[PDB]
Amino acid sequence: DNMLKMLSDLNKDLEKLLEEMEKISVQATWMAYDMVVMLAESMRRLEDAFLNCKEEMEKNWQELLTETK
Amino acid sequence: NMLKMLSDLNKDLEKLLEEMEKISVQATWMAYDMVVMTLAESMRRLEDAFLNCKEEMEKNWQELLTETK
Repeated sequence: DNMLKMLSDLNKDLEKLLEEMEKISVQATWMAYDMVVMLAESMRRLEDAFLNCKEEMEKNWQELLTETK
Repeated sequence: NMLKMLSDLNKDLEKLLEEMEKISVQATWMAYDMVVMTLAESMRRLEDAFLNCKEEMEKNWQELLTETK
């Protein structure tokens, strides 16, 4: 049916979200690891940026929960 | 005292990775639970909520790239 078509679309969109988060994960990890091996201030800026991004994502997620409730 | 700074960066990176892990697992089950249990509309709402969330995260990520120079 048009079933395989609908699945296809939910799949691609879920995948795009998962891939976006995958990219952030890998990039954020190397920003941190590169810093500690390659200072006080840059560590502070990066770690505040991590917390800011995490808080924004948590708000994005509450927004999604609302759109789909 | 380098151990303390690392500890703080590790914790904050961890909090970001853990947030994305939670979103990943929850978004995956929202998708899979729908295709097994107004299907058309609910699928549309969810997949567009995924695209919206992915786009917001990409903007959050550009914000971080800017803050960290």
